[PDB]
Amino acid sequence: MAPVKVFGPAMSTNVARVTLCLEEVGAEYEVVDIDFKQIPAFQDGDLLLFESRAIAKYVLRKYKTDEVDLLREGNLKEAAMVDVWTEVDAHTYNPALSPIVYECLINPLMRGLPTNQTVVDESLEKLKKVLEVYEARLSQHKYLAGDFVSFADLNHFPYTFYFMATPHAALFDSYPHVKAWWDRLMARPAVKKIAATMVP
Amino acid sequence: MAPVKVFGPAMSTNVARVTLCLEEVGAEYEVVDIDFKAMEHKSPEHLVRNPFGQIPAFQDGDLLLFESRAIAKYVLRKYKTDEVDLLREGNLKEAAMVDVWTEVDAHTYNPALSPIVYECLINPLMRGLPTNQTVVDESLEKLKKVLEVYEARLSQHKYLAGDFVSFADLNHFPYTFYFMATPHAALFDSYPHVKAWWDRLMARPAVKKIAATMVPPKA
Amino acid sequence: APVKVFGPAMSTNVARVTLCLEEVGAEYEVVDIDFKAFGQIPAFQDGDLLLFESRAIAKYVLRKYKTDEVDLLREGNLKEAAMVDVWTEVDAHTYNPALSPIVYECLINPLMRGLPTNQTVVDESLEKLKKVLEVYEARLSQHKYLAGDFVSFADLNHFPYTFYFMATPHAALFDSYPHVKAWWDRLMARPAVKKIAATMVPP
Ligand code: NA
Ligand code: NA
Repeated sequence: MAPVKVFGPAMSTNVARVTLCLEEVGAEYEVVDIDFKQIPAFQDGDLLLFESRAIAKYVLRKYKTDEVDLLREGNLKEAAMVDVWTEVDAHTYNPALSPIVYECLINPLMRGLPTNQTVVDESLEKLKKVLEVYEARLSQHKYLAGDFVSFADLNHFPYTFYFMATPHAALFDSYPHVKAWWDRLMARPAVKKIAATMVP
Repeated sequence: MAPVKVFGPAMSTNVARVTLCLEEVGAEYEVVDIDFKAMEHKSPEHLVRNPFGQIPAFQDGDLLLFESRAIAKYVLRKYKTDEVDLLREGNLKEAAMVDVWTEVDAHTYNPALSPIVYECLINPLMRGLPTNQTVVDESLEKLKKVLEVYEARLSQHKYLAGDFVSFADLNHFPYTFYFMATPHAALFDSYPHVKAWWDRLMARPAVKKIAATMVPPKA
Repeated sequence: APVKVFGPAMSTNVARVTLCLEEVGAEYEVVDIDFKAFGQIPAFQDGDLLLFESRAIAKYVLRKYKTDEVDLLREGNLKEAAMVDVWTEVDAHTYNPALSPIVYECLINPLMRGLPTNQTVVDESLEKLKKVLEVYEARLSQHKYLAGDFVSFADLNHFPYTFYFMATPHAALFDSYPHVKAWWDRLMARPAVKKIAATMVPP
């Protein structure tokens, strides 16, 4: 009984990370669009949580099944692969890619101001070195942590999806194994539901 | 001849297919510039009458048509005479060659050439997107193979269906014209019987007339 | 002097050609041979003349054997011929691109090529096919056949690939579209269609 509730700009990457996870576990949830003064807020009965990645993990743990276990916290080695590539997103991939989408989308559209090209070109060069590594990893496996989708892959969706709305979306075609992995994600039923809540 | 009406943007390849056919049969017509696709919301009449959103729309008195190839053929049939018979439906053998090379355009040539037009022109102009060069290279390699067959065919005949211009050749003009406006025009130089055929088509008065109409707007 | 069709009889492009020959009551013989050992799949020989490409051949057949009882192209009636033409184009560029990859994924790849069914291609094609069938449902509630109140080349073109779609796990999708199923059963009750359907079951 009782769905959970996610309070936040229902197009933010922060909310998306959480909603994507809820969909993958089949949790009934409600999104209440609100902008505030940790971007997403989360209520489960009396319990109230903030912060994207912490709420995602709470969700994946709470609705974890033998069949849908996206953290693999019971298999040490699989959980280490989930964890390392979640860290790669947070400290290597996203810092190179998220400025591209903040400059090319949110700076003109939302927080109206011109697109800074020095930062975009620098982020593109760093992203290119990131994707080189991704290209090798995803030649060995279909997903980041191995041959099973996981939190690590899901963590990549929200910002990449907006990157795929910049004039640079085609950069991934220069890396056919990453492209295919991206395409593998975009076809998951749960991803396209969340993808439909986005696009400025 | 109560002038027939074509509805769509004249820059569009599907509009150009139809107006080239009208020009070649000498028919009176006018082109009403309007982009129904850009209109997300429609009347119940439109969606019942054109549920697939075929382009252009064509009006001949009380008759309403969509889909450029069907319209083009309607126009070639309606205004056909002994001196301009672009379908040859009288000659079973000639009609078969018109049909054959119309299909090659539809399923072999246009699929290889048209992505280059979108990547190199329609995208970095009317949508702002840069040119996906991975798409361009794959398409050029596909197109080179196609053009080897056309090269051979047009060394035996001046036109695709034989030794007479037909619907088959007219079908190739709209996308190829845009292709020839890109830096990739140079590719035809390696297929001298294809280039000579292209030049023969570009020299036709009806084609020069429709080519003039394929310029982007202004304001 | 019967005409000759060269290709595998189970092929969709052979079936397109032989359905037309059946409907026009022409005498012909099929010569099984896989000529790829453009490469248009059926080869067709009418004594002096030799054609390729199944749609050009089908129209040649319908043209040559044209009678008043059997006029499957309606070229003497500009308006009827335009409806034949539009719905032949919908097949070629809208209907067949949505439906044929299901036939290939569920049927051709496992059985002939020896490759399992890619469910991602199937699901994506199913989503496309559903939107197409919505429009066909609307069209076939207004008319018994795609071009109007008469069977035409346009209906004949849909037979080969749809026949194979009906052998996939997704055949039942057509029940969700009652006017289309009603149209499909009308085609399946035609005698010429019954004959060609029997030729499309290889060992
Ligand atoms: Na066609
Ligand atoms: Na097509």
